[PDB]
Amino acid sequence: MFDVIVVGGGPTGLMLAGELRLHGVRVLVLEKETEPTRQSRAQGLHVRSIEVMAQRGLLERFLERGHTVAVGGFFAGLATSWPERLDTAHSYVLAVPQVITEQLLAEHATALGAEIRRGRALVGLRQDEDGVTVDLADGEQLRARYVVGCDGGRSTVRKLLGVAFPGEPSRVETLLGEMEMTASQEELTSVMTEVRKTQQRFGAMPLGDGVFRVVVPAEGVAEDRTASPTLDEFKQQLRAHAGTDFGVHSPRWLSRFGDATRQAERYRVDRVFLAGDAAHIHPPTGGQGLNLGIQDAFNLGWKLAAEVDGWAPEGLLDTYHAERHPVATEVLDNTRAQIQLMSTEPGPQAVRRLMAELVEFENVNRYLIEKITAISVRYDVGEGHELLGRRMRDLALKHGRLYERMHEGRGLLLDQTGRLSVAGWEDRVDHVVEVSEELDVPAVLLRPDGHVVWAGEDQQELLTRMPAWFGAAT
Ligand SMILES: Cc1cc2nc3c(=O)[nH]c(=O)nc-3n(C[C@H](O)[C@H](O)[C@H](O)COP(=O)(O)OP(=O)(O)OC[C@H]3O[C@@H](n4cnc5c(N)ncnc54)[C@H](O)[C@@H]3O)c2cc1C
Ligand SMILES: [Cl-]
Ligand SMILES: [Cl-]
Ligand SMILES: [Cl-]
Ligand SMILES: [Cl-]
Repeated sequence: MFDVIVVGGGPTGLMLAGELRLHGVRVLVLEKETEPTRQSRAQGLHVRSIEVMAQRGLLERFLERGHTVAVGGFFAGLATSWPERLDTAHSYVLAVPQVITEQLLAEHATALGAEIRRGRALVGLRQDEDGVTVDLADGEQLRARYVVGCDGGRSTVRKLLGVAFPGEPSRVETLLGEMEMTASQEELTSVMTEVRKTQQRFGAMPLGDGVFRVVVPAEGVAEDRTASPTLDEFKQQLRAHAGTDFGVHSPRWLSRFGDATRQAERYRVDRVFLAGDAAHIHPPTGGQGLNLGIQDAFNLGWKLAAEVDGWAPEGLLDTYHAERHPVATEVLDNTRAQIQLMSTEPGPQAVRRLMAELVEFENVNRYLIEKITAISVRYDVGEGHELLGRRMRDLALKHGRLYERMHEGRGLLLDQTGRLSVAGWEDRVDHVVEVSEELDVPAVLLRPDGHVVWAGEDQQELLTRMPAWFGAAT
């Protein structure tokens, strides 16, 4: 038997898979696809995920196989400027194909001692009070204390629990594909930049592979939800929205995605959880899809490992739903807003012209970039300091950076005084004493995910909030 079984080998499960191994947890990653899809779906990590990959040391290998981007135009394609006061030390956008992201997270989680069987497909599941049982299409039953569903929008775990997927259906179809075109490099760059003024969900991305990532709107609503668009369909759209089919020489793949904004009603059913697209689907606008799943897994693994190790507080697991569900709503909302700001109708365009006036304000631009990147995500932890709930940025200390002490996923107590000490939580929380000109407060208590639950200077006050998130002393 296992401690935790995850269902899904995407970036969400493999992040959860490694976040458990840090604490020694028997994890099994069940993945249906035998060969990982080369269909580059996403295109990179935003600021918070980059922060996340640094708190665990995986950032060096992400920058080797991607490149940084510091340009504006993420909110509804309102081309702007990258802000200059982002409250972070990783003020850029990383451009890594999801295939490489899946690869590095798997190679890391594998190297952390995590079974990942591919070709296994969960067909049924049921749970008692002592664990959860899992039936596969081949016939193997599996036992685990906790099962988490990280298996995409059409999640099988979600449907086997009765968790509803309420929201708005897909009403704006859009076509996408990686293909060559019979046109001069200048020919694309002069037409795209020209027509974009009216249609804002249209453009071309060369990724070096000689071929181009081209997205073009679609007419109507596809009923099949599984019918690949013919090249002729793809060509007619380019002509109807840009005037020239560009002559596609050949497609490597053609996809058709919608704008459905659904979100699971419950993130937890006793011993079964949901994370990633399995708990929330939404339009790709803003690049928050993959970043949302990584940070859901980054919210749960240390809580799930806190329970299997038998030191988690009472309602720790219940907060996974109570902290990550409001994030998906707000993200599902602005995607609804960004899609609206791209509508061709006279109304939406008028509101687009209005936002175009507002993003000229430095604080307004900073406010939206802080929202797409989710660096201003704040949990309700408890009354107190202005820092409670928010994540701590990479503070430059006397010796080294802050995100260098957080690799082993342990709770951190950054002290500037030397008169603090945890007694009875050494087994879970570390004690880092270092100076930082960036932290006006004397001390900060960080959860394994960087979110502050206490910031101050009194120890008797610290002795209150230590057990509420780290358990009773030894
Ligand atoms: C056109 C398009 C463009 C996108 N662009 C971006 C972007 O620019 N930036 C961004 O951040 N996000 C983007 N996304 C979203 C991104 O693809 C997802 O958010 C990302 O995959 C989330 O991680 P995941 O592991 O939960 O998803 P998934 O890849 O769907 O993980 C599901 C895995 O579990 C497997 N599985 C399914 N059922 C079972 C079962 N019963 N048993 C075992 N295994 C099962 C699946 O086969 C799959 O391998 C885009 C999506 C689309 C469709
Ligand atoms: Cl490693
Ligand atoms: Cl469902
Ligand atoms: Cl006008
Ligand atoms: Cl202005």
